[PDB]
Amino acid sequence: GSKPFSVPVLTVEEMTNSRFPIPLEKLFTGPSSAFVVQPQNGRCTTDGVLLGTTQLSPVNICTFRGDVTHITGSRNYTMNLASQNWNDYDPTEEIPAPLGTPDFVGKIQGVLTQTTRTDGSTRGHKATVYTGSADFAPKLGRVQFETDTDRDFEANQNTKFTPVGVIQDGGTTHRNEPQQWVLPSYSGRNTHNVHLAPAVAPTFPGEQLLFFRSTMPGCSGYPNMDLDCLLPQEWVQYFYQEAAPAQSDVALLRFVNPDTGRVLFECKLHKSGYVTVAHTGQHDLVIPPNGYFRFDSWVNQFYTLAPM
Amino acid sequence: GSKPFSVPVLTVEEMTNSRFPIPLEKLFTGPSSAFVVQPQNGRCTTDGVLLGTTQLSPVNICTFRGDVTHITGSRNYTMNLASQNWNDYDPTEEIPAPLGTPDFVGKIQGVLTQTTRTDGSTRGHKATVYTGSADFAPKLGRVQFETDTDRDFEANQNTKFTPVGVIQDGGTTHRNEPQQWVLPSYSGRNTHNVHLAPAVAPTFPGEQLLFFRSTMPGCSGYPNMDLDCLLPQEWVQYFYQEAAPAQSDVALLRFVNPDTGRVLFECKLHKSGYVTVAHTGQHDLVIPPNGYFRFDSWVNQFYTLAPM
Ligand SMILES: C[C@@H]1O[C@@H](O[C@H]2[C@H](O[C@H]3[C@H](O)[C@@H](O)[C@@H](O)O[C@@H]3CO)O[C@H](CO)[C@H](O)[C@@H]2O)[C@@H](O)[C@H](O)[C@@H]1O
Ligand SMILES: C[C@@H]1O[C@@H](O[C@H]2[C@H](O[C@H]3[C@H](O)[C@@H](O)[C@@H](O)O[C@@H]3CO)O[C@H](CO)[C@H](O)[C@@H]2O)[C@@H](O)[C@H](O)[C@@H]1O
Repeated sequence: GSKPFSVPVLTVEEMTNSRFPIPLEKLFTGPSSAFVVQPQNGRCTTDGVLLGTTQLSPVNICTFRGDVTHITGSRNYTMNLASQNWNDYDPTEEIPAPLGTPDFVGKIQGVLTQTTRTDGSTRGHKATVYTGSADFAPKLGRVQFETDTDRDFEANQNTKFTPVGVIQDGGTTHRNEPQQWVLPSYSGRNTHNVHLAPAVAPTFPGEQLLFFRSTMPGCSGYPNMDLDCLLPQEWVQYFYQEAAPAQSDVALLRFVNPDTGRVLFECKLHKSGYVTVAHTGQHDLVIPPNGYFRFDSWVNQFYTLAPM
Repeated sequence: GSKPFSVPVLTVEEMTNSRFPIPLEKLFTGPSSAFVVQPQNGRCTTDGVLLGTTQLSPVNICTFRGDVTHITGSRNYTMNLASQNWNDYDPTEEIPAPLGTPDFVGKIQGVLTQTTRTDGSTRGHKATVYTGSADFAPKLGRVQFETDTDRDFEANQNTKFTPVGVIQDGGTTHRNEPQQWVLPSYSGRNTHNVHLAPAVAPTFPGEQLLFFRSTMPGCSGYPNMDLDCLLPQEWVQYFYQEAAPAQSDVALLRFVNPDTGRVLFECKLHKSGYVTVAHTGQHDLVIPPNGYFRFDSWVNQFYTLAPM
């Protein structure tokens, strides 16, 4: 009679994407046989074990901290990464990359901020990191930023990157980037990623993944702003805190409409931390804004869900 | 025998400021008789009732969404606010301002992003909101942004402000701004704020508030980057979810050091949602990074704490 598992009573709009620091907006299901679904943020087992590059607070996702070195003759800077608490970076943890590192290939725009310790002077500049760059190597402790300055960043001073959104440019077709299911090479071009959370896929006939979807802000061009995570950040936080043991491989959840008292759909929360539904095709779910998920029963992986 | 109250097992560095979307860094106590401590974000009772402008996800704090109108002849734009889910803004809720509105006077810099619905084209520009401006009126649905453009924002299209940090300029003395304990006038200059969470203060002799402190990124000048919240965002989230009834006015917490098994200090978590310690003077707490808070007992308001 183990500690009862549960999911939080939070509506979709009350929750947060686990792959970029923005609120959730909607639920989406579609086929995924054409890509490999292996995000590294928003990965957590139902009994509370964090996976991949997943950490607990949503505001740290896609942030970087460290020291910057100017690439003379350009407006580009190399960041030598620190830990999130500004201590030295320890690359020996058995993780793919620092926790919270971006887990998709794209051009992420935001702001580099810096403080000079001696006098508390500060400065902030637009900056973009291309996580598909050959020199994107956060696991090695190095990432490059393109900025709007060649002079107003000091070396050897604490510097932070705050993400804002994504861009599309450099001749790509509209909405051809970011590529949210393409993992970076965390140690640089032509290196192999390590310690990854596994890829996920529906295995039961008639099932698709259920995605928790947000729209990333766009900062220039015609980017693909869709961003799907496998678990809301709040579910990561909740499972980590509760650490309730899984009694089977699959937790059956019902999505409840409090305005009618009726179930809108049911789904499988797999103990390794992803959700499936019985549907074939691309579908934007139409949900009551006060709807929420409710854990009802531990079932087997071969339970047949009610179609939705 | 009511549902047991508890606080989450999270270290300070695992948690998030509830007044700006940045991680917590440290604990600080100091005297507060010289100012009025009345923040509106990070306000929640121990039995889960949100107060002030407090909402649940840390990434929405100090964000704005809506439509923008260019002030011809300037680089300034008026934002007509929407709800966070992009629905019409409803000013009739009995709250001081939209949930997540900044609750301090200062110059907050970040980025305005916009998407044109017809073709998915996007744009992003540096922007600053002065929450002490006479025309800062989020409760009325209007705030002004200074930007780096007079042409590249369209009217009548969804626009978001993502906060990054704070600036100091315009002739202020170093670290004289932001003023984290000065509430904005949420309906504009010379209007009275409504529906506020109350001011808080130590009342017991020898006690001070305990603050959960972060350093806001600085983007220009010599800003005062200290930002103290009364509750970590995760405690707001946890109390909201657990809604455990308070059995007295004060929850006695012990801060435990897992590396020694010993208590470092104890404190009072008042049921209305703030913490006090027995200390006189300004003190940066030196804590084990894996330390955490643990609820031990409901006590009375006149319990004498062990000095720290
Ligand atoms: C889509 C626009 O993005 C920003 O301008 C960028 C600019 O976009 C141009 C497109 O490349 C092009 O197809 C054409 O139709 O006009 C667009 C500008 O109106 O592309 C350049 C690089 O070529 C830069 O990346 C610009 O930032 C934005 O500022 C515009 O308002 C549009 O949203
Ligand atoms: C402190 C600097 O902030 C940014 O530059 C700002 C500039 O700061 C100047 C101070 O005002 C002044 O006391 C003097 O000592 O030099 C500073 C520049 O080195 O002030 C202007 C307005 O007067 C703008 O706000 C600038 O952004 C930053 O870019 C600098 O690197 C310094 O951190």
